[PDB]
Amino acid sequence: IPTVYDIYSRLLKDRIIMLGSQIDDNVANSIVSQLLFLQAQDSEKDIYLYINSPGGSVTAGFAIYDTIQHIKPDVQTICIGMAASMGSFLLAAGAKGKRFALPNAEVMIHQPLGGAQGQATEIEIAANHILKTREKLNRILSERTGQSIEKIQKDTDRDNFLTAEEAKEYGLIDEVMVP
Amino acid sequence: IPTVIRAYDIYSRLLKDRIIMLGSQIDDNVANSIVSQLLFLQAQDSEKDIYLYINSPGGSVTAGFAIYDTIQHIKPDVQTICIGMAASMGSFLLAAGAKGKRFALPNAEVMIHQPLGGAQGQATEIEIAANHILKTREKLNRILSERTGQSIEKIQKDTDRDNFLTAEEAKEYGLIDEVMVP
Amino acid sequence: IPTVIYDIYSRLLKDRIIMLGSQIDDNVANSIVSQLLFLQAQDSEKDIYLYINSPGGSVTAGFAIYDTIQHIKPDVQTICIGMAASMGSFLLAAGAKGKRFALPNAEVMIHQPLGGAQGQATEIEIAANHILKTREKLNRILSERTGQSIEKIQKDTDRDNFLTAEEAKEYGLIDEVMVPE
Amino acid sequence: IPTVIYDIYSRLLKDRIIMLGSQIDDNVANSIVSQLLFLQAQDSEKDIYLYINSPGGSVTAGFAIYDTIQHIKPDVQTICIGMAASMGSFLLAAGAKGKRFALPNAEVMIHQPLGGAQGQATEIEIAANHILKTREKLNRILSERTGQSIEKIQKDTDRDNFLTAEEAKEYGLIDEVMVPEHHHHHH
Amino acid sequence: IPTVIAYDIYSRLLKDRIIMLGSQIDDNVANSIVSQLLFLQAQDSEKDIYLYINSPGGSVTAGFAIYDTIQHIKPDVQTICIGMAASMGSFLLAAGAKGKRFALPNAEVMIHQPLGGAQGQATEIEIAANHILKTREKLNRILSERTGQSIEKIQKDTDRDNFLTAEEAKEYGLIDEVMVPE
Amino acid sequence: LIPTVIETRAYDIYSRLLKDRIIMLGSQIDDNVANSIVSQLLFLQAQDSEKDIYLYINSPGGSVTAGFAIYDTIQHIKPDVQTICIGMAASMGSFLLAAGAKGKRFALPNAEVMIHQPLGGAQGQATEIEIAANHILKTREKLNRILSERTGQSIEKIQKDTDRDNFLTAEEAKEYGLIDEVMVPE
Amino acid sequence: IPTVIYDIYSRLLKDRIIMLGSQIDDNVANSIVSQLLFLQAQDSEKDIYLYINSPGGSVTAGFAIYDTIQHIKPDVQTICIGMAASMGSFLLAAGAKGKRFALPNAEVMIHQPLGGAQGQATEIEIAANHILKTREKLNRILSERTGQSIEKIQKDTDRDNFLTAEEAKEYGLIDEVMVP
Amino acid sequence: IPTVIYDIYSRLLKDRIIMLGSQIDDNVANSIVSQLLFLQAQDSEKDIYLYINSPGGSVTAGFAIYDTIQHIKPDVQTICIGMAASMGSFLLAAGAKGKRFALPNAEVMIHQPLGGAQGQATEIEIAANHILKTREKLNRILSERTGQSIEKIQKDTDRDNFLTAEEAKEYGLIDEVMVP
Amino acid sequence: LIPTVIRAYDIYSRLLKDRIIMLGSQIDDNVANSIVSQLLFLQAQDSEKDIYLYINSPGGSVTAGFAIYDTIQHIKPDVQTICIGMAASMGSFLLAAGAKGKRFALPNAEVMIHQPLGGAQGQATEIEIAANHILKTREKLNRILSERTGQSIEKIQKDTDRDNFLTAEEAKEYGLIDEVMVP
Ligand SMILES: O=C1[C@H](Cc2cnc[nH]2)N2C(=O)CCN(C(=O)NCc3ccccc3)[C@H]2CN1Cc1cccc2ccccc12
Ligand SMILES: O=C1[C@H](Cc2cnc[nH]2)N2C(=O)CCN(C(=O)NCc3ccccc3)[C@H]2CN1Cc1cccc2ccccc12
Ligand SMILES: O=C1[C@H](Cc2cnc[nH]2)N2C(=O)CCN(C(=O)NCc3ccccc3)[C@H]2CN1Cc1cccc2ccccc12
Ligand SMILES: O=C1[C@H](Cc2cnc[nH]2)N2C(=O)CCN(C(=O)NCc3ccccc3)[C@H]2CN1Cc1cccc2ccccc12
Ligand SMILES: O=C1[C@H](Cc2cnc[nH]2)N2C(=O)CCN(C(=O)NCc3ccccc3)[C@H]2CN1Cc1cccc2ccccc12
Ligand SMILES: O=C1[C@H](Cc2cnc[nH]2)N2C(=O)CCN(C(=O)NCc3ccccc3)[C@H]2CN1Cc1cccc2ccccc12
Ligand SMILES: O=C1[C@H](Cc2cnc[nH]2)N2C(=O)CCN(C(=O)NCc3ccccc3)[C@H]2CN1Cc1cccc2ccccc12
Ligand SMILES: O=C1[C@H](Cc2cnc[nH]2)N2C(=O)CCN(C(=O)NCc3ccccc3)[C@H]2CN1Cc1cccc2ccccc12
Ligand SMILES: O=C1[C@H](Cc2cnc[nH]2)N2C(=O)CCN(C(=O)NCc3ccccc3)[C@H]2CN1Cc1cccc2ccccc12
Ligand SMILES: O=C1[C@H](Cc2cnc[nH]2)N2C(=O)CCN(C(=O)NCc3ccccc3)[C@H]2CN1Cc1cccc2ccccc12
Ligand SMILES: [Mg+2]
Ligand SMILES: [Mg+2]
Ligand SMILES: [Mg+2]
Ligand SMILES: [Mg+2]
Ligand SMILES: [Mg+2]
Ligand SMILES: [Mg+2]
Ligand SMILES: [Mg+2]
Ligand SMILES: [Mg+2]
Ligand SMILES: [Mg+2]
Repeated sequence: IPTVYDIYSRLLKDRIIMLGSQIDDNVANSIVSQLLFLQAQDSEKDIYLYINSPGGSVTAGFAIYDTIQHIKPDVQTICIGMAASMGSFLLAAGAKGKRFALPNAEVMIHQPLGGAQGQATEIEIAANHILKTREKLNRILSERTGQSIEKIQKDTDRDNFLTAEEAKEYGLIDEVMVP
Repeated sequence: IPTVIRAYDIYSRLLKDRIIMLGSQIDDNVANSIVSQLLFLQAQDSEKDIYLYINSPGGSVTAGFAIYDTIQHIKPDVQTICIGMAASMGSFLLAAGAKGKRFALPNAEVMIHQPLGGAQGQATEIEIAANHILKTREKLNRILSERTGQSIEKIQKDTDRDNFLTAEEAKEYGLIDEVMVP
Repeated sequence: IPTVIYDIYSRLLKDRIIMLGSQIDDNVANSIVSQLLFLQAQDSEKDIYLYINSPGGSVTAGFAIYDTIQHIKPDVQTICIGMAASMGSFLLAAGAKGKRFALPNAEVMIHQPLGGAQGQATEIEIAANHILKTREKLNRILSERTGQSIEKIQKDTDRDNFLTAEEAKEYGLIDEVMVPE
Repeated sequence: IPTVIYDIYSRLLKDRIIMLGSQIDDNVANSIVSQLLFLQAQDSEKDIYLYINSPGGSVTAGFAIYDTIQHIKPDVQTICIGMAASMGSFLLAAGAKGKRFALPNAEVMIHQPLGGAQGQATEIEIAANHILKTREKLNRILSERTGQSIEKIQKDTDRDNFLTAEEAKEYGLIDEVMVPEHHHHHH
Repeated sequence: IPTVIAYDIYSRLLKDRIIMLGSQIDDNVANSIVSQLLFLQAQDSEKDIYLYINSPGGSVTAGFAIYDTIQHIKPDVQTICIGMAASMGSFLLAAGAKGKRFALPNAEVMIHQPLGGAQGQATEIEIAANHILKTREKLNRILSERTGQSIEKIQKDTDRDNFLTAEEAKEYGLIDEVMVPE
Repeated sequence: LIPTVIETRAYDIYSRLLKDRIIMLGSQIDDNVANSIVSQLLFLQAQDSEKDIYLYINSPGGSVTAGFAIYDTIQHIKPDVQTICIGMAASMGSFLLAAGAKGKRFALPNAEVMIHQPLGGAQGQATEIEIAANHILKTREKLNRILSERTGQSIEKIQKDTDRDNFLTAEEAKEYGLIDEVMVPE
Repeated sequence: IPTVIYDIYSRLLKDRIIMLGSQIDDNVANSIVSQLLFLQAQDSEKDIYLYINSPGGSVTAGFAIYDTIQHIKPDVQTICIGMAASMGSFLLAAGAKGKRFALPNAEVMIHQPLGGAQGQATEIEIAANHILKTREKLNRILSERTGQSIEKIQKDTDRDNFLTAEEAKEYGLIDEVMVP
Repeated sequence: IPTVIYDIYSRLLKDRIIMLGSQIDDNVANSIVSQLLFLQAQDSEKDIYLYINSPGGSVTAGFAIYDTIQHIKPDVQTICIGMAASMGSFLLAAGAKGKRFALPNAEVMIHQPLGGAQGQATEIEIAANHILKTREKLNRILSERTGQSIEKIQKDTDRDNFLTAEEAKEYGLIDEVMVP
Repeated sequence: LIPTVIRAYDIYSRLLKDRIIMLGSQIDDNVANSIVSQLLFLQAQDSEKDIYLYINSPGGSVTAGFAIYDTIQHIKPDVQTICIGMAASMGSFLLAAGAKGKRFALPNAEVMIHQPLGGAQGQATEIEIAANHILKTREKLNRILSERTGQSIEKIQKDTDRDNFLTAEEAKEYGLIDEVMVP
């Protein structure tokens, strides 16, 4: 982590947040904290969320998602390298018209992953829970992309890799960012 | 394992007298052995009673149903006798014995509960696994109802959590017919 | 991790925001208790804001936080973001009356305490009596805090019970779903 | 394994009964192939009985059994007891026409083949092509054996598909569900 | 394991109606001993059986499998403690035919309350606690019947590890006689 | 994990509390923890020999000797040491709770206090086992005598009540004499 | 890491030098992307120097760096020192035209992408198709950057292909061997 | 184990020779107890010969063997070959009076019992009392078998006490050193 | 997590400013090196003022302990020793090494003395050398302990054959300390 401020701290000064890892609670807590801080500094100026992430925890993803929608500033999203799973969800959650990917960036969508062990009743509860979570994700993706819930369901049944151009056509981003 | 003398290990000697020992966790190996023994004993004599000793914590449901189905299939009555413990699929098999010939010894423990399992992967895979174990439970409960004379509704309630029964309670419940007195 | 002009968490603490963003253990509880006591000393009148994104954890560590909240003079707002499960949802419900919040897609889960015991029968008995008393304590406070009967709380926490933000509001675990500003 | 004055499995083999009661690997396949060939040599006309309680296993091992069954003259009856999954359900369906059975509470599961591949892109490609060809081969034979279309088999095996004995019969994986008087010779 | 002519040494002792419980009690051991007891009854319903006990104890349900089989069969089962009988081992020592429970002079007898475990939800812990407490009550009641001591005294005396000499075990009522040299 | 505070100097939160004479015993008691707490007690006495010190206890207990390092330092120094149980005080933790200045031992309402007999181990020769047994028995006699003095309960009662794990509510800890007061909200 | 009064790496960044001296993963990509952004913001006209001593690593992480290089205004010079293998050599070739360098004894290796897949046939199919497409993408860009045909790139990357600095130049992966 | 036309050990048992050639655990004790009772049943008058090459082991398992020796009618000769340590040397001393032997270079070691305890103070107390009572029992019987005082045995077993065969004879652990 | 006092010191450094050294761990070479360095520094600051060595230690390395012992004896200032919690083995040896009249324990502190521990593997000759070494070391420890306590070497040898736990009061009567420090 080079110094100038460490490099990430320096970027944050210019309202740039870097989501560059698996999404877990720690990452979500930091990005939530950064979003709230930037709102407090200036409630009008755009924020820039860089996304290079293979995804991760859905609830941690939703911590970031809800904070983005809560605050006043537009949050631009820029996919660089890869946005997969909850990462592609957050990519699609950026301000309308301000969701971007660079030309060689990859976007992947798939259904949520999980686990359950124990009694039949416990398995049932866990199964109902991840199914409801999927419905929730699909509903929001539908609203964000313009695709039907039915299409999202079908298209996320297995790993679905998209180019930046394909992500744009899908409605996950608004624009491929040109040199 | 002791030998008796015609030289038999003790278990083989009991089998000569139509006694089968289910004395471990139920897995596919155990089921294959017990199924083989049942089919052998039917061939040896299609009419004479078979005696199935049960000291088991249960195990695989499918392995258990291998034994269950073979018992119901063959012509001989299969007596069941709980000694020590019959839990889960073990208690299911105890209840599967010929009507009137299901026993426990006085200090034997019988435990009933819902089936256990696991699933990891995609939501759709979790769904399939969940639906499978729920159907499995419905299947078990339906047969338990038929074998005990209890309603399915009561079986469901009574198996929600671990439910330990004395021999005498197992009799009242309809899991066995009699407590075998000295 | 990032720094401003303060690490980001310390910067939020300057504005009376405490982040409960992990499993609750004694270390987390000690930290949050300390922050709560400091904030009271700095300003006994201004509200405090407790962010909760937690799968829960130690009950006694949870009660450390709970008792400090109730002890101090300032109102402690609770805001569920991401997930509040188990002792996490308990603390969510323990916020100042009228100032318990969840964001729209936040998840709230309630269930019964988990534990373990091994040894002699008498030791198992002691352990069982303990966790049962702990559950009664938890359920009574939840009853008081939500307006639900103890009997309903008992039934509703028998197994894992997942609630949406709106359901958590209807239940009385929170007062309001926080809508976009 | 108890003894009868023969270990129990050997005693059953005497009556032309083969027990497939485990995961299918090369050892299991070598054993069953040898038993089939032996039984044919003893008597080329009498039926053989293949018991199946198996979660499946190796596809190549399974095809060793499959091909030996179809090679020998005797009919090989199949009976599912407990569970027949994956390659196990394939072998269940490979029994002599009219002589494939399941007991009432037996479980039958069908799904697509599982595998792995690591290394260079071209190596991954080769592995992918190989398992995809293997699936086509399995599906074609299942189609012939069940009377279901390849298209239906493909759709039905995309994920784990659990069938009851009765469902397996209507699917054509088996021919019949084996269903179960007073006397005074009980003792 | 040496051979005699062809018997392994233990099988030779079984020929003379001697069963060796010389290990921790688990389901496998219980199944073996049960099988031996039933075989010996079938061989001769009237001649005494000798159960050698050198055991630190083990599974209570496994122990009860042995216990109930002893009480069920017609022949008297003598018990002889050699080395150590602890826990379920001492329970089975006490379960021998009245007047035919023995220990050799330097044999050790230890009684204590049952051990176990529980994890999971409070309700699950409660179920496990009620179960082991009921098991202890069952053990204590039978020990009371077998020793002539009150249930309350058994409870106190098994609260922690309680080591007895052979003579002390006789005075307690766990055995009838200390077997002195020939 | 540990946030910083800045006033008109920069402090980690724990250092800031120490500035106001608050010491945190918030972990298992071992030699390192005891060393830190002893050092803090000495320092605070030196800073002011008359002003109260506040010892927060959220601890499952731990080393008896390490506990006695803290105990003896509390008794040695001139300032009253208030004890405040928050979360849990168990074993040596509850011993130190009971060790606070008379009238200034507290617990918050849902704090858990647990008392039991000391734990230990010994392996090797019979005579080595004997030495270890005599040691832990003497140690228990020492603990119980002090507990008796601190609570007003008889040694006989303490012996009985610590035979196995004994979970007390804050209110029960007060009636037992382990604390003086259940701390009500400010 | 020595200090200058800056740690050494921070000191080099002050003079618009970025050090890629490890395996390429997401964390490394994130750092280099950030440095590239920062240096653009400091001065959009002055050249940036990217040192490459890397065995390669994540293709997606490498494309984060690749795309950021092509996005920003400043020319990014690339200098291979020690080794540039796999995605490392890809990024070496991605430097500003006329400003891709290697020192005389630096090693350059090109090969096809590596990966893995396990599970159902259809999952293996998806993984296979993905890495094959990734290889097409890599090869197409290499073709554009080197001036070699896609067909030649495919052949030459079928197995590990070690090049000297001089060989890398005549291949078109670099423009010049930096001579003492 | 070679075969004779019997495994070698079974052949020796035919001539009333029992091999205690390992650590003493419950399995070993059960086997030896069984052999002793069998040999008594075969002939209640003829001597038995117990070979001892053992580092000792479980005290209770040792007492299983000990009590069986004293119980049966036949004299049980003991012959230490190689090493008899701890419970091994206790059993050596337990042979029929006048018929306890060691070969010249055999090693005899006596020491106090080993054990362990963990948990609550009162549990440690119970375990301590137990092992102390066991040592009193061992020492009382050793005293009876050797003619040495309980006080002397206590002192001599405080730590590992290695004896030659000749020293074992003067100690009273054996009667005779068996000469070629 | 060591707290800071503010001129910003961690708590241990703050105590060192008042000439208090804290030995609160197993004695190894690192611990000895630090304590030796502290003793030297304090002597350099002021060669006349007392130093205070707090001891809560289960002991450890004999040679490390002797690095501390020798440095205490070498420097001009009196080094007081105060046993808090536990002083075992080499820890109790260092407690006894304090300036005469200035060795203390708090009332519930525990002092344990025993013989040194060690190990040896290899050839008979190597075992012999190791044995002779540890036996010499014990003679050295016992002789110094005799000088420090006023007890005979013969008594020290007997009393250290096995773990010997002393109360603070007993440690005083034994001569390991001068005084039990009363509140
Ligand atoms: O789309 C934009 C635009 C594009 C722009 C215009 N002029 C320079 N860059 N933008 C702004 O309009 C203001 C903030 N900003 C700065 O660079 N600000 C300067 C700066 C200062 C200190 C450190 C870093 C950057 C950028 C951030 N992003 C999003 C962005 C985020 C993360 C990584 C990226 C990689 C490649 C392209 C975009 C990226
Ligand atoms: O409910 C509130 C309200 C909401 C508000 C009103 N005006 C701005 N925000 N609130 C206050 O009323 C004062 C303190 N504060 C600041 O933002 N203060 C400004 C600030 C300064 C410096 C750093 C960060 C924030 C917030 C904290 N929270 C709780 C809270 C915690 C953590 C993460 C959250 C994410 C989303 C919503 C809420 C969050
Ligand atoms: O379906 C059949 C038929 C019909 C039949 C007769 N009794 C039950 N089912 N069959 C024959 O017609 C000849 C061979 N045979 C014998 O039982 N032969 C007698 C015998 C002798 C010695 C040992 C075992 C069995 C059986 C074998 N099988 C297949 C089979 C295999 C394995 C386990 C099974 C469990 C349950 C039902 C069938 C099973
Ligand atoms: O009982 C008390 C009393 C109670 C009081 C009276 N007015 C405010 N609080 N007390 C003092 O009388 C002086 C020191 N102090 C401060 O708060 N001082 C102010 C301060 C300044 C800077 C940081 C923290 C605290 C408190 C500490 N404690 C003990 C204590 C310790 C740890 C955590 C606790 C959590 C809940 C209750 C008590 C706690
Ligand atoms: O190709 C042949 C030929 C031709 C043949 C095929 N079916 C019957 N005959 N052959 C002989 O001409 C003599 C030996 N033999 C017997 O079966 N002999 C009878 C016999 C007796 C006893 C035990 C086993 C087999 C066979 C062995 N093989 C090779 C072979 C090996 C292993 C498994 C096989 C499975 C399927 C086909 C071939 C197999
Ligand atoms: O309930 C019965 C009845 C009734 C009976 C007669 N004597 C004891 N019980 N029964 C028969 O009617 C014929 C077969 N049989 C023999 O003992 N047969 C004799 C024999 C011969 C050779 C070896 C063993 C047993 C018994 C088996 N069982 C079931 C049984 C199984 C396993 C362990 C048990 C332990 C305790 C009680 C029952 C047990
Ligand atoms: O015996 C003494 C005496 C006793 C005294 C006098 N006034 C207060 N205490 N003493 C001095 O005479 C000068 C140095 N000093 C300070 O405390 N100085 C003040 C101070 C300043 C800064 C930080 C801490 C303490 C103390 C150190 N020790 C030794 C000592 C060491 C370690 C831990 C101990 C725990 C309990 C008792 C003693 C301890
Ligand atoms: O002291 C004796 C004497 C000595 C004797 C006299 N003639 C031969 N040997 N003795 C008997 O008086 C009868 C039994 N016996 C046989 O050798 N019997 C013959 C035999 C037959 C088959 C296998 C082994 C031995 C021996 C056993 N022992 C004890 C003994 C035990 C174990 C190992 C020993 C090693 C060395 C010396 C003694 C040993
Ligand atoms: O108490 C008895 C009684 C009385 C008796 C006779 N001699 C010694 N004790 N008993 C019989 O009345 C018939 C069966 N039997 C034989 O020895 N039978 C002879 C025999 C033949 C073949 C092999 C072994 C033993 C003995 C078994 N036991 C129990 C017993 C079990 C195990 C190990 C023991 C060790 C020491 C004492 C007793 C032991
Ligand atoms: O032999 C010497 C001599 C003699 C001396 C020792 N004590 C007083 N005088 N010496 C000097 O003549 C100049 C440097 N110095 C200081 O102490 N200087 C003062 C000082 C200032 C600040 C910090 C530490 C020491 C010492 C260092 N050494 C070597 C030495 C090294 C390391 C640890 C030792 C431990 C014990 C003895 C010697 C040690
Ligand atoms: Mg916004
Ligand atoms: Mg039947
Ligand atoms: Mg409040
Ligand atoms: Mg055929
Ligand atoms: Mg009987
Ligand atoms: Mg005080
Ligand atoms: Mg550029
Ligand atoms: Mg004798
Ligand atoms: Mg000095």
